[PDB]
Amino acid sequence: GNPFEGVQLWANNYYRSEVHTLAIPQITDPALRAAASAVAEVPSFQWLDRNVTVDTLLVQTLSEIREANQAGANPQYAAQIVVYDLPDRDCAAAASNGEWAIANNGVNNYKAYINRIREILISFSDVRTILVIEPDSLANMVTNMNVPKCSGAASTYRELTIYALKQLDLPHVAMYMDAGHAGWLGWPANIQPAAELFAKIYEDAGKPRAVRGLATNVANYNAWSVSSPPPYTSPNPNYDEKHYIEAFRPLLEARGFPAQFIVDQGRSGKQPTGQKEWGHWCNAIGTGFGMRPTANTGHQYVDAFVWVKPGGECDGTSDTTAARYAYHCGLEDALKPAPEAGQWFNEYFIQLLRNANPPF
Ligand SMILES: OC[C@H]1CNC[C@@H](O)[C@@H]1O[C@@H]1O[C@H](CO)[C@@H](O)[C@H](O)[C@H]1O
Ligand SMILES: OC[C@H]1CNC[C@@H](O)[C@@H]1O[C@@H]1O[C@H](CO)[C@@H](O)[C@H](O)[C@H]1O
Ligand SMILES: *[C@@H]1O[C@H](CO)[C@@H](O)[C@H](O)[C@H]1NC(C)=O
Ligand SMILES: [Ca+2]
Ligand SMILES: [Ca+2]
Repeated sequence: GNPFEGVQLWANNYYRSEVHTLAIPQITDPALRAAASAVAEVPSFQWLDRNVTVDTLLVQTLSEIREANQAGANPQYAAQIVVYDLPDRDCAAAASNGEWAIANNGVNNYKAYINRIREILISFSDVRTILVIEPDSLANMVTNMNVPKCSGAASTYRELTIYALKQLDLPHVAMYMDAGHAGWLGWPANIQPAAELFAKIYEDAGKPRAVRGLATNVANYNAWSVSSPPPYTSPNPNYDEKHYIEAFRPLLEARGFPAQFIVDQGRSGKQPTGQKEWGHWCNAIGTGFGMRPTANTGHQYVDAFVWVKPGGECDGTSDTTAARYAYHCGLEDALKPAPEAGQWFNEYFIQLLRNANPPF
């Protein structure tokens, strides 16, 4: 039942175009240019981070996959898409604040966005589609109820999550709900409360067939499995994603949710990282491209290692005067100067390339 089995993963043209139009013209070294071109072919998730992406980038990518598959691709290609446009998005940090606000028609806007995505996916029932649903949202509901914007958004996040899970429960779709990372929900105190929250949402959505499990480490830098805990992980015993998942799955399973996992490794190649504290998430120094996307995980509970966050796309601006400035992005272990979240950050791309493991 692994939705990553029996397909290959399509590398999308948005990221390929970033690398060829924004990155490569800035690289002169012949070997580095060639390595950059190779990264552009690694199949990372495409993000529906703005409403305008639905009718443009989603439809174009599904059209291109259809065309490649009709031309005889073997194995057939599958799409990898992130749904990331909740109103009052990114409730615990300014950096990825979205286009919609709950107080300004955000619920209606989001339900329409989900409905349009559904319409598109139904029309592309010939393209196997793997979705990650709303990075950070439910993890914020576990740990950030002390933050007024998160507390105020919780009931809306819950309603809209259940809406998405039901609406996008289509026969050719597999969904993974975002579930934080080892250094967030994997702390032993947070992990049972997290299991309870995720299992109840699953139950309240009616246990949709298409919900395959959870995504972890999205846009973070954790190791899958290292023998020695990186110093910044102390004193969390769940110091890597393998520890987190092996602790988390039994808890979820006892509560009726036999979740399979995908694990982001797109910025996990260099361990330990240059994070001075584990909570430093923004444009972290000392990181590299990590293990390539694969279903060959060597672990029963892990469907795939994936590249969810596309390395080179910024985590947040370092401009202290900007509306979306988060103090995390101005720290000494954040690469600077950095552009707005989601925009291309070429010096970061080069860092990831230099530190890539396996190398390009
Ligand atoms: O309060 C949120 C913290 C808790 N500690 C872990 C830290 O990662 C988390 O911050 C979020 O980190 C994710 C990436 O893992 C970011 O995408 C969020 O923007 C940030 O709030
Ligand atoms: O992980 C979700 C957000 C919030 N914090 C980490 C950061 O990297 C991420 O930003 C989003 O990244 C995606 C993929 O690059 C972009 O589409 C978004 O514009 C951006 O906000
Ligand atoms: C979102 O995009 C759709 C087309 O996909 C459009 O009809 C709708 O008006 C847009 N939503 C908002 C709130 O602008
Ligand atoms: Ca397997
Ligand atoms: Ca290696």
